[PDB]
Amino acid sequence: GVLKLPIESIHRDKDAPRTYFDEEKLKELSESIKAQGVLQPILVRKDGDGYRIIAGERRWRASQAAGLKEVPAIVRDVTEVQAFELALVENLQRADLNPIEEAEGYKRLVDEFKLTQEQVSVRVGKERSTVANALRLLALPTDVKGMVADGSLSMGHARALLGVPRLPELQNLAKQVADKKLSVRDTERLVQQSR
Amino acid sequence: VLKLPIESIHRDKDAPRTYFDEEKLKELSESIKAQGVLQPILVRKDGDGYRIIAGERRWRASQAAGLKEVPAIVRDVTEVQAFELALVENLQRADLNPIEEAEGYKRLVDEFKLTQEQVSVRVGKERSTVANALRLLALPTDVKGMVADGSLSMGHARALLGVPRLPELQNLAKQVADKKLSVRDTERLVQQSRSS
Ligand SMILES: Nc1ccn([C@@H]2O[C@H](COP(=O)(O)OP(=O)(O)OP(=O)(O)S)[C@@H](O)[C@H]2O)c(=O)n1
Ligand SMILES: Nc1ccn([C@@H]2O[C@H](COP(=O)(O)OP(=O)(O)OP(=O)(O)S)[C@@H](O)[C@H]2O)c(=O)n1
Ligand SMILES: [Mg+2]
Ligand SMILES: [Mg+2]
Repeated sequence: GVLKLPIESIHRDKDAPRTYFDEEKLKELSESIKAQGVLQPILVRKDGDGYRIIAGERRWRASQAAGLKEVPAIVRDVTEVQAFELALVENLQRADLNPIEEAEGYKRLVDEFKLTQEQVSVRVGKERSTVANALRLLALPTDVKGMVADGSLSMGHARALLGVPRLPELQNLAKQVADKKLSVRDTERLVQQSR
Repeated sequence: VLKLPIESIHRDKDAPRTYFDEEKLKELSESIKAQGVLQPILVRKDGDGYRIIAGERRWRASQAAGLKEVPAIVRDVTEVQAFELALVENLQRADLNPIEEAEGYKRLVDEFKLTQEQVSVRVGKERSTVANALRLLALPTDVKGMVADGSLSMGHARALLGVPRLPELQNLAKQVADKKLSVRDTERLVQQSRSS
């Protein structure tokens, strides 16, 4: 079952599959926990006199940084090998929102739920500039946004194409760009050449 | 540990995700066949059942895996609160890099004495994904760091694995990055190195 465990009763798996912990992203996670709490319980197993993390070390670290004293958890009675299988599955079996889906999510918070970009930043735990730049993508033509969504155009390519004044030109330059895997720098030059 | 009947759960028609990759859903389903659902889905009471807040892929993949029930957490929230939760669940995550992933498969094989096929079944990943990831670990240390930080794609790395001698491979890898060579250009340049 999902119970609240004292944060100090939980310790990390020194053999966790993640070895790099990005500081900035851990801070984004902690800000989201200040706003929303921990949405998904961490997985632990009894270990020593407390619990060893199976999956959820970032949540545990970020909860500490947010000043929480307890964390939602599920206690699993599993072997070492199955605990490691679970650690891998938890991280590997996921699909992120694409950039347009993310942007449209912020847009709904702004339009339907009447939040400012700053308020969105606080509720979701993202830098306001991340929210602002995501929303700017939605001004792209439908076909261009589709290319950002399926990854054929990076957010950097899309940002450069936002400079084109004419929507037909934008569409024309985007076709040339993504077709040739043309570089962001070369895309910026093309936009200049167009205007 | 709350399990809800899978038929009592329905999707949020306004969910943030519109695109559902079928290959990735199949992998998710294979992982559920082996491990169950690790992460309870978040739901809210709706009609006579429940509306998903976060967990539509888990719910669809559980159906495909033949489960009759899914672990769930019932949240009593407003619509704006439910939508914020849906966004945060997806946006506040950090993936393992490709070398961290490959080293995980390696530990299952070397330390826990699994076969590659067993790794595939237990983690829900295609046979070839596991094999290709493990092959990355033969790369030199500096080239492995390029894969880890995204400078070299796994497709580039795979072609570079054809280079027989390590000094040539490291030289070629820098050219790939310096010159932003496609995978297919990288293959060309590897093939020539093989001719000598
Ligand atoms: N307020 C929040 C924001 C995010 N999350 C969930 O937190 C997990 C993060 O996923 P990850 O970045 O992989 O970190 P994690 O903890 O699993 O460490 P670890 O063992 O891999 S090193 C994902 O499920 C997110 O929906 C949450 O519950 N509450
Ligand atoms: N056997 C497994 C394999 C994966 N997972 C977790 O399943 C979530 C998938 O994450 P996502 O790909 O975003 O799919 P999801 O369901 O949330 O739909 P949704 O509302 O975004 S559209 C992540 O936490 C994974 O650790 C699990 O619990 N059991
Ligand atoms: Mg994780
Ligand atoms: Mg999700």
